[PDB]
Parts: sequence; structure tokens; C-alpha cells
Amino acid sequence: EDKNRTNTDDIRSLRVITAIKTPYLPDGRFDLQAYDDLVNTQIENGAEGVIVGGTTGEGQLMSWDEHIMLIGHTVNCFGGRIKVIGNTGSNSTREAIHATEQGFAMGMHGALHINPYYGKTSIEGMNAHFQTVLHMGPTIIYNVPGRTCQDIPPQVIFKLSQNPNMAGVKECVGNNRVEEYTEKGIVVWSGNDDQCHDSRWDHGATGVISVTSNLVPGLMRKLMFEGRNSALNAKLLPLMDWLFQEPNPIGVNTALAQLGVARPVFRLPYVPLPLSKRIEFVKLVKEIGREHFVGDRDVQVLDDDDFILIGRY
Amino acid sequence: TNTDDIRSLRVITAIKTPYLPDGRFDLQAYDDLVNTQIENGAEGVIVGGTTGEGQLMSWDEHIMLIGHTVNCFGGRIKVIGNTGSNSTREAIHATEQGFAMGMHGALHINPYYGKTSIEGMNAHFQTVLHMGPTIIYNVPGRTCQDIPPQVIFKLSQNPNMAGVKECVGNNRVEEYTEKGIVVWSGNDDQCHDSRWDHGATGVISVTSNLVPGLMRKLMFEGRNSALNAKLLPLMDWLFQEPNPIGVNTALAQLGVARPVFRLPYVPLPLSKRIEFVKLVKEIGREHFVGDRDVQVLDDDDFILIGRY
Amino acid sequence: DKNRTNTDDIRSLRVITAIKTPYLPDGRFDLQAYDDLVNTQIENGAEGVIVGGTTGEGQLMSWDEHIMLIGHTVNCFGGRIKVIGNTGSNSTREAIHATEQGFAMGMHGALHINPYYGKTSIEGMNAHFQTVLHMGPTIIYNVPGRTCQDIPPQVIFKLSQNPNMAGVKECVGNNRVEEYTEKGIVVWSGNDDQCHDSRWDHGATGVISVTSNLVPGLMRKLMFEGRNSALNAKLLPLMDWLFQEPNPIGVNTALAQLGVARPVFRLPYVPLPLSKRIEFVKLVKEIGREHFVGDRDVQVLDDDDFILIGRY
Amino acid sequence: DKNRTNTDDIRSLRVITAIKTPYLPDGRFDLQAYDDLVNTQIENGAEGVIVGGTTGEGQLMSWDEHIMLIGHTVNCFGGRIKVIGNTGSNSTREAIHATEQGFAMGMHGALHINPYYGKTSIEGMNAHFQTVLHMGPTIIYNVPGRTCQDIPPQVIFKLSQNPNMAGVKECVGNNRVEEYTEKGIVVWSGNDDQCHDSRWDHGATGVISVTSNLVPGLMRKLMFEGRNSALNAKLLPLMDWLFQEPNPIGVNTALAQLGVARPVFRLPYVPLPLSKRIEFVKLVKEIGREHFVGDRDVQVLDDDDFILIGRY
Ligand SMILES: N[C@@H](CCCC[NH3+])C(=O)O
Ligand SMILES: N[C@@H](CCCC[NH3+])C(=O)O
Ligand SMILES: N[C@@H](CCCC[NH3+])C(=O)O
Ligand SMILES: N[C@@H](CCCC[NH3+])C(=O)O
Ligand code: NA
Ligand code: NA
Ligand code: NA
Ligand code: NA
Repeated sequence: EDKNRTNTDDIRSLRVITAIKTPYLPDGRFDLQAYDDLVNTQIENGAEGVIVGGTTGEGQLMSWDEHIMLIGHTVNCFGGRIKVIGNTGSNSTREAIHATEQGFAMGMHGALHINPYYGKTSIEGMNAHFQTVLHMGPTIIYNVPGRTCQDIPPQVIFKLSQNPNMAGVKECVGNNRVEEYTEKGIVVWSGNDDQCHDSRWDHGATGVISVTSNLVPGLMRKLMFEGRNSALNAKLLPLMDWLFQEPNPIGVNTALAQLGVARPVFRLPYVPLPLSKRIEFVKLVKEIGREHFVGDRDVQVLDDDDFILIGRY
Repeated sequence: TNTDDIRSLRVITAIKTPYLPDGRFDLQAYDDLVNTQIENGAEGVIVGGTTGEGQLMSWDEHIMLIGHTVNCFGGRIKVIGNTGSNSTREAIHATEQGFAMGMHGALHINPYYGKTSIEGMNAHFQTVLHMGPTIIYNVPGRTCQDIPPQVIFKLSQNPNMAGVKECVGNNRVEEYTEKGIVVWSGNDDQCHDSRWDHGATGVISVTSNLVPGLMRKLMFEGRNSALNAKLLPLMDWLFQEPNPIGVNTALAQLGVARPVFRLPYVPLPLSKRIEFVKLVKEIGREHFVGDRDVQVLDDDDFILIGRY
Repeated sequence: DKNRTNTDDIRSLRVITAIKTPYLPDGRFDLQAYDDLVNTQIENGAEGVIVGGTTGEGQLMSWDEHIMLIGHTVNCFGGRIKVIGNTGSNSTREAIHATEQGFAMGMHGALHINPYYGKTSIEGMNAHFQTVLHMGPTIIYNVPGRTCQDIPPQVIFKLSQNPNMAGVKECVGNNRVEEYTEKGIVVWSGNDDQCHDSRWDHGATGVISVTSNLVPGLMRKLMFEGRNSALNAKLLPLMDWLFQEPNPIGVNTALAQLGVARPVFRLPYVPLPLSKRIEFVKLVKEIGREHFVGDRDVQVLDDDDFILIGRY
Repeated sequence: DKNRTNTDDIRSLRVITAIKTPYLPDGRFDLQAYDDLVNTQIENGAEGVIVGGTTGEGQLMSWDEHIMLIGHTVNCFGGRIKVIGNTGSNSTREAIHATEQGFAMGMHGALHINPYYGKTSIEGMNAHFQTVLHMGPTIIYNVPGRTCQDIPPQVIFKLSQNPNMAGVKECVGNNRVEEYTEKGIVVWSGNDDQCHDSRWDHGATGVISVTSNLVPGLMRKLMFEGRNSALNAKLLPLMDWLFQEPNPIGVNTALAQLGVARPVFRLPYVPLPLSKRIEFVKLVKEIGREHFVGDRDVQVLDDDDFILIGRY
């Protein structure tokens, strides 16, 4: 219980957690060299944790053997330099139990657990689901009703918070929901890049589980550590708007290809933003400055035929 | 003529998947449920739909259950595999295996949780539309993404697009049927009006799991607002928690499925099970599946399984 | 009485083809090519098929592929041929699961090998078979050259007490065949070059055959029309060619040369070399092309026609 | 340079334990029991562990169990012992995926058997091994008693051209061991009852051991402190008892009797009978309980203490 306590507190103290993009080879297999370069770039620019195969990491498109491999690989290669949080959540309790116990057995520092999506359940069912995995180790509960189509209500979060393994909540409902939890001492990470500044400084959020940190990790570190900076927050808004004009991770996948740090390979059902938006992206990089974005290569527009779409991989 | 056989079906049951106490499929109980559907005029079955808890299956057990259903019943009923996924890879592999097992058609949802652009949604459906007769499934209450009319009209030009399982409501159903697209209502409490007022071919039904004879009557024997009003309390009871919590609880009370739930589903509470006994008596037990007297059951009768 | 006839339906089969699983260029199943192979077997008097046996590369399938191929075969051909799923495993857990799923697909029977690589005690071997023998008609497969463990007579005799034990696919030789057939146990020879003598001199019911993949008509003649030392001697050069490397290397090469399977190998199998493919053209000319499956002129094929897949 | 160092780090190991995988009463892995077994090996001078080898029942594992156990062993013990994953398979697809996943998760080496049951040609064996050898330090496993196919010297000589081929786990005997060691190829004996003479008289580097599961200190002494024919002779009755039925039946029974694993077997393995367990208690007394793993007095155990799992 003393080790469990320290383990949970080591997650609660994290302010910058990157929902890391999973890059691919031309045949659709994981590009582990590109992935390792992405994680090293996050560490060098002050990311304190990584979600492995989150929504941004396309965990939804992995086989369990790929997903478990990427968790174990990240622990083995980077576990001493960053906290590794496996997205071992599922709409199936059986899948969540097996994936979470395997992830913890291979040394991941915490688990991200969404409520069941598509196959939505009752409040009693939601509690039953979370109770099967909460005992296994430090857990972040993920409320994203725009994707799950089911709000995790405060009554569920308050009951789960009775368990010392509940590290906190990745909250997407907004700053009023954030404040309801943080005023009661529950740790909250904003899941909304365009709200995380106000969440952090005005509503008691500990930090952010970020998509945008994939592109500008240094600026997101600054936003979470160095106090209110409404000017920097305003300067990042056009980039955050561009990143979410189509569902995540279409934007981050397109951007990382343009910056030359991931191959222009998409696993279906994702397809890149079209030419006009890629031209907009080069303009956004020029306005902020290329030096703030990951990678060293000059940003490219890329041609339509540079992109590879993989269904069977 | 494969696709035209699907297009003529008016009663398609989203069949419940029953379990043994260790959480494995109860294939004996499953066969008994499908046989009862065939005897009471069900014309098709969705295997591992939302009601069938496909979302809780391994692909191993989902494709097995499709193959089992084709072997046992394929000559007596149209077998539509729910081979859809939020992952294009999973949808491709499940659909080609389902068609290889001999299923008559596929049900395909738009990607849920990992939602995509219109262009990505089109790309997803195109990987599976060429494999055989396909019903497109629109349920924005569960996917949190409406398949817009623009997409359905474009998909409907593909001769393998049988039609739409539509859950938006009767205005959406009518927008499609008036433009010659075949529509099954996905909403039991709307399907009567859908069928008789809005050009729906029929229903892909949860309630037919409980009262298959009454649902066939509702789709075939003409407009009957009195029979429809008679079923509304039962339909309201079945959807007070998300499907399939209601049907799982009801089939346990009727004795045709064991009171075994795969998590994250748990039964309706005692007060609702007491109300179910009253709903059965009001409609008449003879109209519900099974021969056993309806039991309330104790909370401690229900087995909740996470590890199966 | 209901189960008795299902097992008796298997016991009466004389020609069971261990059917080859053909592939498309990236290593996925070629179901069109497979269906054509099975139809050819039926048309030429094969009475059963083993789905994903040693010849069918069941050892290279995932269980989802293997159970799909069984269900596909039952649905498409189950009324025209007896479908025996190779649902055996060196893991009891895998054998139980695969056998249950196979019978749920409607397969007529199961083929069960003793545990290979992870060999066990006589008591362990009996425990293994007892978990699956109750599920339906079962053929017990003894192939000590592959398993490195003989299923001894004492085990076959104990298994024989269960009515679901249809018989034995025996590879030890015609002396072991006779030890069983003289006690009323049904035996299929698993050795194409012994099956004639097994059938006519040692009371074997018939063969579970590799060679029937190429010349199903001639293997049917061999098992049905009586003693024919001339026909048996005529087939021996083809049988020697098919088993010069471990099965199914020969049959995979031959079916590609005859144009009824694509020249796609799942590793760790690779084709016979050009010298053997030239010999095969000569063997076909000597027997006559009309006796071999397919209508295309037999080809040698270039080394570069053969696609070797690891990531299947 | 890092690859040369990683390979040399495997080549220097003299005592590698083929660690037993212990189970909970329902058949799932007992990770608490496993962690205690690995700790005991480290404390008594084991330098490497095979995860899910023949002894570890890799043959009865699902891949998710097998990969988890490799990743768990690296995470908990990888700084204190070399972790060699048994990521081999008779299927090249299984071997490729398991091996790349095991190396991605930080295993130090891979153990690769030639394809068993589905045996292939020499050319096929080479093609199989070439798909995995480039992925990291590799021990080639020759056990013709289980595979029913000798990996011939020409295959080992060819693989030894690759800087990732660490060496050979050889079971054919001391003549084959010497054909490799005389050329500077690293060999571990796979035969506990030969490994003493193999180490001191035939140039073997050490042993990949079953017996080290029971007496790790005595096996370390045998591999490091020079010829000791007396100690080797003192161990022979124990080694004879451990292999009277196929491994791991003996080690599974012994570890239950020493109280360091539950008396739980995955089929098709079943324990040695009562008379053999009585013989074990006598063997432990003659050698001395202090040399065997665990602190608890050795127990005979009753027949009904043992649990046999089919659906694990
Ligand atoms: N596509 C499925 C399976 C993903 C499994 C690996 N995370 C889902 O989103 O639930
Ligand atoms: N739970 C996953 C996998 C189900 C796969 C079998 N239908 C999902 O809902 O996407
Ligand atoms: N390669 C494994 C798995 C095959 C499973 C499908 N038959 C074996 O030969 O046991
Ligand atoms: N029982 C199969 C599969 C084992 C997979 C895990 N090592 C075999 O021995 O090949
Ligand atoms: Na995430
Ligand atoms: Na459905
Ligand atoms: Na066979
Ligand atoms: Na080993």
C-alpha cells in the first residue's frame, strides 16, 4: 500500500503527458525507429509522461499484440526517463482486464481507462467495469463524451476516487467539470488543448494530456509550468483549430508527415487533410517558427500521391 | 438476387447471445432462441449485433457464431453477420471470414470512438462493400457520428448496398425511402409508424427477442395503433438502461437465457424485475418466448463475469 | 443410434484426401482455388477431406483461419463429401477449443494427433485424447516420424472402447495396420506407397492420401477396384517424387506446376528445385496428363515464379 | 558494435536455466511463484533464463501469456540476469512476430528450434532461421528427439556466418558438440546428464539446464569449478528421475514436492505417480535438502493434491 501510494503520486505529479502519435512503415507495420525518435524528442522538450496507444496513438487500430508490444517497448527503452501510461482501456471488460494486468506485469507506470464506448452501459455497469481494473495499479479515468457518447457523471468519479489507485481524471467536458473535481482534491488533466491553459491556471487542473505536444512540446511545457501566458495561448489557437478541424488524429498524422518525423502512411479509416489544409499548415509553421516544431527538416506541403492508405496490414 | 433476398425481409431479430455461468456461449440456449424466432416468423437474424453483444466477443467467437448459425439455420433464415468495426483492418478480415462461413449479408457501422472524416468513412465502407450484400448501420446515439444523407445517397449507388438500419428517427427514414433506399427502423418504439407511414421495409428488432409473433404481426398484418400502444410499456421498460441490459434481464426472467452477464452489462434492479412480471401478465405470457412461469429472480441469482 | 451412424459414415470412407490449402500472392487463403480443388476431389470419387491436415498446412494457420476453412468447407461441400477437421494440437487447451468450434461448424469428424514436440507420458496421452474423444467421430493419427512419439497399441485399444473412435490413421507400417484391423479397429494407411498392400493384404479400409491431390481417379481405382500391382508400380515414381522432401513441399510444387494452385509458399516450406520440376514434367507425361487434376499444360516454372511468405 | 557486444553477452553465459512456469489452481500463471523461482536462480548463480522453453511449457502458452512472461521477466529481472525468450515456432509467421515483439520489449536473446511436426527441407530450415536471425542474439536449438529432424552441421556453419548467431543448444551428444566447438562455435549442452563431460572434455561453454530448477548451486559448481566426476555421479540418480517421463513431468512433480510451485498441471502433462514421489523424497535426503530450492520440508503429496487443467 506504501509502494502503491508512491506509484499513484508519481502519476498525479505529471503536468505534461503526450498522447504520442504511432508512426508506420510503408506496409502499415509500426515504425519503431520513428517512434523512438518521437519519444526522445518529447523527453528532451520536457514531456513527463506518454500515453501509449491512446486515441491520438490509434490504439483503436492496433491488434492487442501490437499494443502490448508498444507498451513493453516504451517501458524498456524510456521507462527510466518518462512515465509510461498504457491505454489498456476497452468497451469490453474482459479486454480491459487482460490488457491492464499484462501492461502492469511488463512495468507500465499507469493505465488510462475510458468508459465503454458504442456498447454503452448503466451507471452501475460503468462502476462494475472500472472496479475490475482499478485495483491493478495507478489509473487515469478518461471522460470524453464526444467520442463515447456517454458522460461519466460526477457520482461515478467521486465513488472511484475512494480507491487510492485512482490517480485522477482525463476530463474533456470542460472547465466547469474540471473545477467540480479539483475543488474536492481530485487530480484533473484537461483533454482539450484549446482549454488546458485556462484549466491549469483558473480551474485547478494539474496539467494536460495533449495532442498538440506532439508538434510543439516545448511551448506546451511552458504553458503548463511558467504561469498564465494568455499571449502564448492565443498564438497556439490557430494551430489547435487546424489540428481538430477533422477528428484527431487526422491533423497530427498529416502535420507529423509534413514536418518529416513520420512517414505519410495512414491506417484506415483515417485519411490525410487535403492539399489546401497542408498549405495552411506550412503558413502556421512559418507564423510560430519552425524551430518550435519537432524535427529538423524544412516543412513540406506533400503531394496527394505521397500518402499511403493501408486497410489490410 | 442475394441483395434482393435481404431487401425483402421485414422482421430481422438482433438475437441475444446467451451464456453459461463461466461466460462462454450457451450454444444449446442460442439454438433454442433462433428456432423460436424462425417458428414465430423472424425472416433474418443479426449475429453479434449491439443486442447480441458482438462488442464483447473475440473475433474467434464472433466468426464461429456466424458459421454455427449458417450451418444450423442458414436454410431457414437469412444470416446477417455484424462484421463491422471502428478498425478498417478488423472490418475487412471479419467480413471476408463471415462471407466465407456462408453468411447472406453484413451489417456495417461507421467507425465509433475513433471517429473519422467523411472521406475516411467513405474509404472504410469501400473496403467491405465489394464483398457482398451490406446493410449500413447509422446509430449516432452510440457512434456519436451521424452518417449524413450525402454519404448514404452516394453509397446507395453501389448495388451491394442492400439498405440502411436507421436510428435517427422517422423523418430520416422518410428522407431515404422517398428516394428509393430500403430502410429498416432500428427503433422498436418507432418501427410501426416507420413501416406504415414512412415507407420502412421493416425493423431490425430487440423486442422480437421477447414477443416475435407480435412483432411479425406489427410488420405484416397492416396498421394497428392499438397493438403498437399495447407494446409501448414493454418497449419503454426494455430501453430504460442501454440495450442489451433490458433484454438480458427479461430473457433471464423468462427462463430462456441463464442470468449470466458479460461485463460491463449488469441487470436491471429488483423494482424493474417486479414491473416486468406485471408487463408480462398485462400482455399475456403466451406471447413471450419460453414455457417457464416468469420469475423476478434475486439480485444474487445474477452472475457478472469479467474474465471469460 | 444417432451418433453410431455418424461414426459409421466415417468408418466406411476408403478415399480421404488430405487437401492442399492454396494461397494468393501475399499468403492469404485462395478460397476460389481451394473450392476448385475440393470440387475436383468430389468429381473423381474422394469421399472425405481432411481440412488443415499436415498436407493442408494446418500447422501454419491461425485458429481463426483454421476454423473458418472448416466452416467454409462444411457450408460449400458438406452435402457432397465428409468434412473431417484437423482440430488436434500438442496443447490440450487448443485441441478442446478447436474441436468444439469445428463440430459447432458442422464438421462430420475430427482428426487428432498425439502431442508433438511437447511429448508426454502414456497417462498424459490418454488424458489428452479423453478431453476430445467425447465431442464426436474421431480419427486418431499416429505419425511417429513427425511427432517423435509412437502411440502404442495399449493406447489405441483403450481409446477403441469409446464408440466415437472411428479408427486410426496409421503411419508405422502394414504390420501395425494388421495388429489393429485383425481386432476389428478401422485403419486408414497414412503412407501412399504402402496403402495398396495395406488395403488388399492387411485389412486397411483405405487411405488418407497426399497423392489423391494430384491423381484422385487413380487413388480411387487403387482403393476400390481390387488388387492391381501394375497400377501401384505405375504410381511409385510419382509417390517417390512427392516424398523426397517432407510433405507438403512435393504436393505444393506439383499443384503449382499443374496450374491449380498459385506458386505461393508459406514459410518454412520452399519448392523443390528446377531439377525436380523438370523430372515432374516427365512423370506427368509417363502417367498421362489426363489423370492429373486441372486442364492447363504442366509447366516447369522459373525459380522467380515462387513467392515465399513469412508475414502471412 | 552494439550487436557484437549483445551477442558476446549471451556467448559468455555458462548456466542458463530453462525455468519452470508455475500455475494458480485455475491454470493461470502464478507470477508470485515465478518471481520467487527466478530470484532463487539469480541468488544461486544462474546467469541466464529461457522464458517458456520446453521446460517452461511454452508449447502450452497462448502468445499473449508467452510475450507477457518475457516482458515481465525483462522488466523485473533484466538487470540481474540475461532473459532469453523462447520465441521459436514451427510456423515462420509465429516465429517472426513473437521474436520481433520479444526484442522490442528488451529480451537479450531468442531461442529458435527448427520446425517440429511440420518438418521442412534443409533449404526451408535456412529460410525459416534467416527471417529471425537478423533480429538479435539467437541460440539455435537442435533436439532431434523432440523435432524428429537433426539440424545438420551445414545449416549451423551457414547460420554462424551471421554475427547474431550466439551459439547452439545441442542435444545430439558430445561428438556433435565437438564438431562445433573445435571451429569456435559456442555450444550449450541441452543434456543435463552429458553437460559435465561436454563442458570439461568437449569445449561446451555451459548448459541450458532443467536440473538447475532444483539444484542451481550444484549446477553452477559443475560449470565453473573444474572437473568433479564425484559431484556429477552424485547428481545422476536425480537426473535419471527427472527424465524417466518426458520433461517437464519430472521438474513439475519435484517443484510441487519442494513446495515452490503449486501441484497444478496443464494437460497433456500429469504428475509422476506416488511410488516416484516417494523415490524423490529419498533422492533429496541422499543429496541434502539444503541444495534444493525452497525452505519447506519435501512432501510426498497425495494423488488428490494434484489439479489437472484442460481449459487453461
Ligand atoms: N478496435 C477495437 C480493438 C482495439 C484493441 C487494441 N487497443 C476497439 O477500439 O475496441
Ligand atoms: N470490443 C471491440 C472488439 C470486438 C470485436 C468482435 N466483434 C469493439 O467493440 O470494437
Ligand atoms: N503452429 C502451431 C499452431 C497451429 C494452430 C492451427 N492448427 C502448431 O502447429 O501447434
Ligand atoms: N502449441 C503451439 C503454439 C504455442 C505458442 C506459444 N509458444 C506450438 O507448440 O507450436
Ligand atoms: Na490519450
Ligand atoms: Na443489430
Ligand atoms: Na491429414
Ligand atoms: Na529450453
